[PDB]
Amino acid sequence: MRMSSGNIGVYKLDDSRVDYELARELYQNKNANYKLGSSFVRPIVNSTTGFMGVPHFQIEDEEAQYILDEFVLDNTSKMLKTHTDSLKQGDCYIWITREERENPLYPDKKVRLIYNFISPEEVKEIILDPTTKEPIAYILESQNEWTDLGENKRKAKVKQIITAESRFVEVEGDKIEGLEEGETPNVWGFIPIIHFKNEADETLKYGQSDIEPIEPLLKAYHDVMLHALKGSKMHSTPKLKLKLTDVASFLAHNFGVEDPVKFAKEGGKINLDGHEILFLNKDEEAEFVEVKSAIGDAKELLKLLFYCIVDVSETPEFIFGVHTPSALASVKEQMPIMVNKIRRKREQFTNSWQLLARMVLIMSKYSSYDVTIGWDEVNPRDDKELAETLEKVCCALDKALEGGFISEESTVNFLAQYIDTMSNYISDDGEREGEREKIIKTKML
Amino acid sequence: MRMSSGNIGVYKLDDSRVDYELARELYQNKNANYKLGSSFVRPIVNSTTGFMGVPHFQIEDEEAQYILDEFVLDNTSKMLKTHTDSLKQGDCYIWITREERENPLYPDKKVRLIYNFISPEEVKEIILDPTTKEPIAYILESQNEWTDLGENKRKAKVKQIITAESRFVEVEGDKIEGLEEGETPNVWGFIPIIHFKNEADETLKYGQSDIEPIEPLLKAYHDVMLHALKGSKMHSTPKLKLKLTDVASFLAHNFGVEDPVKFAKEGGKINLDGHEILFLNKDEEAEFVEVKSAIGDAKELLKLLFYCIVDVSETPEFIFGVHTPSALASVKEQMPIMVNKIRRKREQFTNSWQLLARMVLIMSKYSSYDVTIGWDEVNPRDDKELAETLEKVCCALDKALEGGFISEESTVNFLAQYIDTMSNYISDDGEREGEREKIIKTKML
Amino acid sequence: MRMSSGNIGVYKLDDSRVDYELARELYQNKNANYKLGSSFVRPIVNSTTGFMGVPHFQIEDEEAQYILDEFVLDNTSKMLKTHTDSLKQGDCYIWITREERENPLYPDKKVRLIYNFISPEEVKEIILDPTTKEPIAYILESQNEWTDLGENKRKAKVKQIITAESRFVEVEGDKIEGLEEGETPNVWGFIPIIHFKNEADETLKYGQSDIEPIEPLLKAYHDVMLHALKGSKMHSTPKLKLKLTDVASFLAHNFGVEDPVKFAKEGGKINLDGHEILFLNKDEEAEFVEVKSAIGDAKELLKLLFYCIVDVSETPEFIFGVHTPSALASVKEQMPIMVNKIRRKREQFTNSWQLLARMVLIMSKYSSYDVTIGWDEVNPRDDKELAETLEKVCCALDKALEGGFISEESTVNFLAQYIDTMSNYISDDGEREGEREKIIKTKML
Repeated sequence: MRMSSGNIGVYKLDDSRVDYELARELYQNKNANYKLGSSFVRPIVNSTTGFMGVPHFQIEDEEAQYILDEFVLDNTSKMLKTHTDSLKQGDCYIWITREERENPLYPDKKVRLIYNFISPEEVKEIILDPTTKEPIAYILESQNEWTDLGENKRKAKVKQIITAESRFVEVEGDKIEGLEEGETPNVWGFIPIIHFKNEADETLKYGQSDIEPIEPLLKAYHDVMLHALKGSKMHSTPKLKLKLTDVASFLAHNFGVEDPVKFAKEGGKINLDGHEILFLNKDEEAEFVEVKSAIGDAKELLKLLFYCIVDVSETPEFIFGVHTPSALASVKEQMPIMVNKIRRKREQFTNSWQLLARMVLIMSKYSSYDVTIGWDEVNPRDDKELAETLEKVCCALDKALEGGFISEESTVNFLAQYIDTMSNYISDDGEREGEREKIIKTKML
Repeated sequence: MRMSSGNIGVYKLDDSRVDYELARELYQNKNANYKLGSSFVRPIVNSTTGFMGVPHFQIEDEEAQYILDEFVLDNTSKMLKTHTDSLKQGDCYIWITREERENPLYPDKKVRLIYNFISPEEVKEIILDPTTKEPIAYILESQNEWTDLGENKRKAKVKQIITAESRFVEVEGDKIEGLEEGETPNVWGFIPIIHFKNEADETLKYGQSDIEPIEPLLKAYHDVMLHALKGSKMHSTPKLKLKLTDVASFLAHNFGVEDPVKFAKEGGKINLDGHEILFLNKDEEAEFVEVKSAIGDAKELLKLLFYCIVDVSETPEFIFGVHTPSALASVKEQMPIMVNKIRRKREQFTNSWQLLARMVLIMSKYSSYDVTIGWDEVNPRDDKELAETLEKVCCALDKALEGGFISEESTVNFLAQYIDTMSNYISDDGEREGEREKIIKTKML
Repeated sequence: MRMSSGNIGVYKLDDSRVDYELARELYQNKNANYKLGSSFVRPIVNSTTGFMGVPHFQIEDEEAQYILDEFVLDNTSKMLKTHTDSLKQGDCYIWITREERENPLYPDKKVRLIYNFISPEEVKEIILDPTTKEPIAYILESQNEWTDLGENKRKAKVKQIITAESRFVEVEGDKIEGLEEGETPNVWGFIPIIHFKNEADETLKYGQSDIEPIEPLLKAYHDVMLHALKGSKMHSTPKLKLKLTDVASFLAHNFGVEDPVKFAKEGGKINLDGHEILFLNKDEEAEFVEVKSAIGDAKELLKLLFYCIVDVSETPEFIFGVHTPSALASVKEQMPIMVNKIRRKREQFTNSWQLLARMVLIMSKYSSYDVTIGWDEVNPRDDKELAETLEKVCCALDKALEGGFISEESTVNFLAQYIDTMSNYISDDGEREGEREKIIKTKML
């Protein structure tokens, strides 16, 4: 809607966050006022998270690539959990920590880069640079109640500031052995905590959960559903009606209810087996009092709400073919829409994953740190078709030889692309299988 | 829903558990309050735990690979049971114990690693590291009520704390031969139990069963079905009706019910055959009183609940093709949804399986301890198609020879992948066929 | 449903077993309260038992394989019997016994390893080690009533404790010549009985029958069907109604019934041929008292119960294509669901079959006892496609010869796989055919 240039307010960054507890309730379908309506929260998030894979950290430096694929082999599942937590909660905070601790469970692995999650509830506030907008400190706070290795109960309200040059930690309550109170220097001059920001906006400080647009529609669907269920349970079964000369004598003779009022107060419910008959006088009349459809128009409204919910999330409708089975005829036909959605979504996080890869390389001299990220195939590229292209290019090449020696570069690049596509296993997430095959090939020689 | 950042409480990890007895009863359809509604539990869990097989522990070391595939041959069934347990209860526990006990039933396998299970009801609490959330002690408790080899009954309550440094065990009851009471040191400095976590959440302590979101929907389905069935049995059959001039004379003459109040109070019932004719006087009338629909509008609500339940589980629709026969038109068309779900689901446990592989290698020098995990084929590629890819690569290769000798690495890698895919038998669990053929080939030479 | 950590009881292993006699009644459809409902018990069990074949005992030692295929050729039928008995009853106990007895029916076979069944009713109780949970002693008890080779009737209450070191047998009543009373030493240090445990659980002592989840649904279906049949027989036929000026004179003139009351007491049923005509006066009126549908809504509820029962058993719909004929359009499309189900089920028993194979090897020096088990093809692997892969790999091989001599190993392994698949006859159960062909080839030379 139009507005005049002189009737606008001043910009103000949005410090508001998602109701993380409510979001996790709706993902688990636990909130009482959304249980029926929150059925669609799980499929959208699960499908979106599954269809986008994990970042393929590609770097031209050999050692940097080795370190990156080591981290991937360590923490691919945690990367997937980062994706789903960022989508579900909007903000998922990842901490990478360097630990040199010795334990027998890691005989060869002396030093570990620990992929440590931080729940969004832990981050009470983030210090932002007014000018460059790079975060300057993280005010982590959490209640850490825990049990002793014997029997004692131990409570502690721990909070800690994480700054680039150092981190300041203090605890109120019982001793925590692993944490050293006071300030400790940071081994590097940057904060190792990467904040993934789902659905980030230039006018917002935090990330956004994908549930938030559809939540009022979940409320409407839940309210309509519970109203329909209540009305059905009230009036679906027909209410047999008897017009009797004498109700009291009737009840007394049939079922021995001498005190009908007391029977009503006592919740007295009469036993009917099903094969009954009505022996009535001339003027006595018995009829069923029945409704055509106790639901009313609720089915059409629920259908409309389902369509609106699908539209808001713009998910391809083979996810929700239970409502529309005909969409399942060609899911491959629907796959390009999923490709569009996943392409749009991967750009939200690929920058943060570049930052995380850069920090991982820094936390373990390389010729470069500018990682470029590939992604898993939404719909797999056919290896037979790719090999057909390879053979067709090869036979096309080596003919009309005036083209030059760039044919060799094109052929080796295409061979590398085919090798990457085929070695990666379509049913297996990520590119851990490629690194595994490379390691096995190197060892076997 | 949005909220101002400064109006949220303190983070606290949730120690709550899943109702395990209720979960397994619903899985067995035993709960009276959920007998009708629990019909959807089994197909969800079974399809999920089946369409993923078992992890394929890959390691470049020959000795480690031999240990791992021997372990797989031993406990593939128990690993599938672990998958089922994790999907059902939400939290599963595995306890590998190295036993050198000699019995004639294993003349050759003197030393055995006993893949033993711990119920989620066995464990009373887990002691976690406050700084890393790593388990530092397991709190087990259980009653061993058993029968003596004679005719005596033995009631034994045993509690045992397992720690990385030692294992403590005490029994309050009759003696048990196998257990040495008190603290016994652990031969290795790590806890020999692995805590599997289904649907892992950062803020939770125990994994979440996938039944939990659908439980309100199962309750609603049971309520609707029970109400509909009761209403039908009450009213679905018609109720004949006789408007007579004098009921009591009619009863006395025809059916011999001389005292009708006694007959009704006594619960007596007249017999009929159906082939009856009504001879009535003029004033009296006799008509049927019948219901347009005893169920009312229950079928649409049941369909809606079924749709919501399938959406919550995000299960493929061919799993419930009875409700939607159109879904059975092309199961392979819906298979990519299953592949996506399995891709998302395998990562929930692959980290714990890596930990198990690392430990069992430790429990029984090796050049590596970082096991990279493969998996069974969700939608296995045609061996004819794979051979087409191999032949097409081979013909494309060995032409335009400027590429180099990397063609050898590419083709041997592709041949290894082809051997893995072809030897891996699709219709049998795991890769016991590959190891079996390898061992038989080695013996045959 | 969720619950707090400190509000759980102490774990107890469940000693409950299946109501075995009730289960065999429902499989035979003999239980009065389940005859109509238990129609679905038979197809589920039969389909599951058929679609999974018999274990393919594979071992790399030649003599061990020879003994295993001898046992297979002897007892494939009894192994299928073991499968179906475990499926129906939940717990089927197998006894392997060694008998040297001479009889002319076995001229060349002096010593026989008898495949002897034990019904679950015979096993009163099983002694368990509290630590390793291995069965330590079987308390078999059974009444053996039998007849003489002449005319005498014989009765004997026999029970026998079977332990690893020895088995102790006693009889109460008439003599049993074949059984030597008192203790007799065991030839080996393990019990000669194997327990197959369907649907075993770590919280359950015994197995469970797959009828048990559907049993309440069987009750509901039976009750609804019986109520529907009763209502139909009561009211489906129309009840001709006559409003008569003088009913007594009417009856007397039509059918000579001088005393209508006595006719009613005598069960007097009038004879109507069908081609009747009513000559009524002006006042008199005759009408039919007919119902739109005496059933009401029972068909919809029965359909819902059928869907729920199918879902609980998660059987592919071509087993029940009679209710949904459209599922039979492509059973091959439904075959992967059966593959998934059979893969899941085979893991329940393959461990016990490995135990039985090892034990058969022990009771008849070998280089190994760790038998690996294959299984029959759910849907057959096409021999034409397999040969296409063989030819395609062979032509792909022997080109770009830098790959090495591993091509020979790959080719011989693929040839062995093809030979095993083709020699085994699809329409005939088991792998007796491969052993028979091998024996015939060896003899013919």
